[PDB]
Amino acid sequence: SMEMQLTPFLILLRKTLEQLQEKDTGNIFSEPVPLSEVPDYLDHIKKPMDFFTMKQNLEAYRYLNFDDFEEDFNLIVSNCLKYNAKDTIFYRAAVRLREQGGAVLRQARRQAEKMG
Ligand SMILES: Cc1nc(C)c(C(=O)Nc2nc(CN3C[C@H](C)C[C@H](C)C3)cs2)o1
Repeated sequence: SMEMQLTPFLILLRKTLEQLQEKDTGNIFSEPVPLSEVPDYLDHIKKPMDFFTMKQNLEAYRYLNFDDFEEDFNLIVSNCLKYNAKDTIFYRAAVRLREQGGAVLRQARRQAEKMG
C-alpha cells in the first residue's frame, strides 16, 4: 500500500532476498555476469540482474512494492534462459532457480499482503 510502514516491508525483502540467494547453489547468480568474460552479453540482455545488484537496489529504496522486487528476481532467471543454450549448466541452473525461488516468493508475498 501507499501508506504502509516501509521498514517492516524492507526487512521482509531482506529476508526474502537471502532465501532466494540461498537457492543459487551453482553460484552463478549472485554477482553480475562478468562483461570482461562475456563481452557480447549486453548485445542480448537489456537489463542484467543478479542478487548483489538486487541487494543494492533494496538498500537504495528502489523496491517500494513487492512486484518490482519479484520482477527483478524473474530477470535473473529469464536473462539466463535467454542468453544461454538449453544444454548448459547455466540454463539448467536457471530452471532450478525458477522452481525453487517460486515457493520462496509465494510465501513472501503472503507476508507482504498482510502489511498493507
Ligand atoms: C547466469 C549467467 N549467465 C552467464 C552468461 C553467466 C556467466 O557467464 N557466468 C560466468 N561466471 C564466471 C566466473 N564467476 C566466478 C565468481 C567467483 C565471480 C563471478 C564475477 C565470475 C565466468 S562467466 O552466468
